Amino acid sequence: PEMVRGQVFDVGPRYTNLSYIGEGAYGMVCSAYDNLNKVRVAIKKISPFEHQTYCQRTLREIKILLRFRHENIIGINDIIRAPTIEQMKDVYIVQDLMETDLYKLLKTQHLSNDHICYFLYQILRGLKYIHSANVLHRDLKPSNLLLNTTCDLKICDFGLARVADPDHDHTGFLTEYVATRWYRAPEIMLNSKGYTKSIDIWSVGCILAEMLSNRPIFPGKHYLDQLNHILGILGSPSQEDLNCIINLKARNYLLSLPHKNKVPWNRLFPNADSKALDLLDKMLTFNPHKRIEVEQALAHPYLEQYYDPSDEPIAEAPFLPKEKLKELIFEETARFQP
Ligand SMILES: NNc1nc2c(N)ncnc2n1[C@@H]1O[C@H](CO)[C@@H](O)[C@H]1O
Repeated sequence: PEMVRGQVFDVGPRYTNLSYIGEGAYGMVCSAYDNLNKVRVAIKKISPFEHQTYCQRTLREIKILLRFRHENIIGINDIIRAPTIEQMKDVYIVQDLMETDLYKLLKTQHLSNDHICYFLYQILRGLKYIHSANVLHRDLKPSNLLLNTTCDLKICDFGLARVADPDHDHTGFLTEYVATRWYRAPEIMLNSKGYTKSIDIWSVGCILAEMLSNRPIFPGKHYLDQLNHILGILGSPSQEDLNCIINLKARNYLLSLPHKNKVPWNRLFPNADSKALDLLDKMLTFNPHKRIEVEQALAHPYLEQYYDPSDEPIAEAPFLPKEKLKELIFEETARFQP
């Protein structure tokens, strides 16, 4: 078997000429030559079977991506694993080879307003499909957005995704949460489990702000610090918005803070398109009930050059210990045998 960086990466004989790309949430990622389709591909090696939560994320990623079919969501082209459960220790997911991700791109490249507009259009177009399937991505951030050489954008990594459940979204103040801190909506720290679609719109708002300046807008250093970054820009929530927070611990925390004025978007982003900042304001709305939804965002004037609801498709239908989960992962990957 071909090896890379001292560890096994046996994808052959179909995939050859391996090249290491990097280390991701699951393990090692390489590019390789697909001898059948005569193209290079990306392959990620996943080794989850020791742990409930690892097997959880792997099953979510595989199940969702195999059911979704959308130009702005990465597909699964192939899955490589041993022929038997007994012999299966690793799973390799084969996907289209992209040129970069938005995290790497924003480290070194200034985006033109035309690129910002096109990227945001594609994020929202993909998210319209995700949300139409009743699925929440719950971890949108630049490193989960891949781009090819012609700047086609694909949403990746559904390992933290969930089916939306707005009737069970309420929780207490400072409830623990898993998704990435800088892209977390304020209500996560206050009273929300992140089971409603507005959680994803907040993340997209954060991504838009980061495309405008090449810096995260809310770079909190720890859990409650994240909220104090958000409030330092949005300012103090209104009485109406506080009245929507019935939980006393969360409400009284906000009431305990000195008054903070809103920082105007055009002061933070003096080079930005004014229509972009209008949409940014609507995505980064404190009250999740007032926050713009994905289909309204697509119809915003900023996106007028691209908006076409007939070309923004929706999903055909809405969407346990490790031993049962290994069995599920084995079952979910059977179609690629062999
Ligand atoms: N799962 N990640 C990933 N998928 C890729 C793909 N389909 N095409 C190109 N690069 C891909 N990466 C890169 O691998 C590294 C570790 O995550 C990072 O640098 C990513 O950008």
